[PDB]
Amino acid sequence: GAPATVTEQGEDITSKKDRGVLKIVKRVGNGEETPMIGDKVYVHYKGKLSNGKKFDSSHDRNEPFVFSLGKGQVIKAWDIGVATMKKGEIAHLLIKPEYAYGSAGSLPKIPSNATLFFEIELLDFKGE
Ligand SMILES: COc1cc2cc(c1OC)OCC[C@@H](C)n1cc(nn1)CCCOC(=O)[C@@H]1CCCCN1C(=O)[C@H]2C1CCCCC1
Repeated sequence: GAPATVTEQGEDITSKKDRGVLKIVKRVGNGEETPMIGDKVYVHYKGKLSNGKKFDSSHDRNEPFVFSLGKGQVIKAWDIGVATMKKGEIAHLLIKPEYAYGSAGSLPKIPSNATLFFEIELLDFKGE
């Protein structure tokens, strides 16, 4: 399903073109602006290890997930991927460990060398 679809069909949005972050737009957003470093960004997300174990979602907290883009508050892949999204867009990202939690991982939630999958909906973003 979704992770394999991104493997097969996703755009490589990395500067190095190492397939570290692959993206499919699932629902098109509105407007010309995309988030820039420093912006406060508001999202809903569903995430999981690509091996389907551990499913984490903002809905569990009954509240949007808010972060500042580029401020080291989220994994590199989010900084890269959310900067490509329009307001209202829903996208799927598939992420190699070098753009997430690497060889160390982040136990107990994230093992070493983990590939991650997210669905992200961009709700809003505001300038610092
Ligand atoms: C490695 O630790 C975790 C990883 C992830 C979630 C974690 C977490 O423990 C802190 O808590 C979820 C609760 C929520 C309100 N929240 C989100 C963050 N901190 N608290 C942000 C923490 C860092 O997360 C990220 O950079 C990414 C993108 C933003 C959304 C959360 N992310 C995760 O890596 C998830 C992880 C997704 C894959 C399945 C397991 C959880």
